[PDB]
Amino acid sequence: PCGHPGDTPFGTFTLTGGNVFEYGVKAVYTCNEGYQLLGEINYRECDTDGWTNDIPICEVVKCLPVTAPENGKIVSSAMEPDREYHFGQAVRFVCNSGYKIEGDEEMHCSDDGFWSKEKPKCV
Repeated sequence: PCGHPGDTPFGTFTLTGGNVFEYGVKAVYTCNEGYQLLGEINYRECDTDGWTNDIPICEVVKCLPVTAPENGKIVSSAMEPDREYHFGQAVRFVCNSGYKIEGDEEMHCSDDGFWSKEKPKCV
């Protein structure tokens, strides 16, 4: 009777209350592995007027732009002209002339919005 709130490519949505698009049901959106919700609103509630809220914002998980190790640099500097570090992206690093990497050379962006590998050193 409400219809269908919408569905997000970024994530998923679930229906709480009636498990359908009936009156009184809350379409609670939930992001997927690699996405996070943006904003406080995560749900749409079907009132007699229809769905109250709109489709919430689900943004892709971005991991903060790593600078570089001390005696090294980033390998994954290019990929896009936009280049945000989204989930799935592996930031690989390379050490300069005469330096060897202390940790591992690659770091992935996980759903946590945090880097999976630690920033390695070049010593």
